[PDB]
Amino acid sequence: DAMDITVSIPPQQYFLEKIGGDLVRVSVLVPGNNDPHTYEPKPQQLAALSEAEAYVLIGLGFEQPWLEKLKAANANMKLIDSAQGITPLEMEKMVADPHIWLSPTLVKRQATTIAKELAELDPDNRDQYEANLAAFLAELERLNQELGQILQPLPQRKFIVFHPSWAYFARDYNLVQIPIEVEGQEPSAQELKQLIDTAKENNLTMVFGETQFSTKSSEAIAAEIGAGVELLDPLAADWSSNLKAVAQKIANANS
Ligand SMILES: [Zn+2]
Repeated sequence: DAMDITVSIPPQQYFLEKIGGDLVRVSVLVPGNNDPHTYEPKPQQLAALSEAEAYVLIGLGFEQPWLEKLKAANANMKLIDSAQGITPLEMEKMVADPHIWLSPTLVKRQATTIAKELAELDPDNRDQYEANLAAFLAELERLNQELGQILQPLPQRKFIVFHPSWAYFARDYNLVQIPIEVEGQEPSAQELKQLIDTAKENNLTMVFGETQFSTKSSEAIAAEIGAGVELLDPLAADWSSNLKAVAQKIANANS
């Protein structure tokens, strides 16, 4: 009975569960502990794709590397581009920043696009997808207000992270994300120092790393500038509670 849908990353399963509930059965391509930017789908996964009725793309080029392989594995599945209508930020002007799933504001748009496409695929349950969408959009506004309350009073708006997956989140809440990685690469020995000074000159209290990437340089920086080390997980499946934990971590660090 349920529609088989595959999504790219764990957070999307959260969005799909909220929008589809029991009407969909979700599979996920990228493991929560892998760097999605260098992930290559496994043969057993491409085979399983033949069962899929639809595939939900983050879009903005996020899936560019696997796109041809997904289409060849299943030519009948609908590709849902969840980034439709969204104006992206650029990562050094080469391309769009694809981390739109960490902005509650932009997720409202992704959710609307997804529900609209699912209702086209499964017209008989259109009313349920619409009601489920409405429930999820209201939850998103409430989450947005909650995150804004946690972050608006910070005098320190800057935070250092290893991998820059938080540019949209940061724009939403007026934070400044200072990344350690450069062009998907570990910092130079010089850059590391420069980054260390930057961090010293701003009195930063904590350095964040991400589970999917080595925290080696975040740890070295923290040891050198007198800070602690915390993990932020941009791929957490428990999306809403993870975002609140992220905001609290940032608030605790600038406090
Ligand atoms: Zn990323």
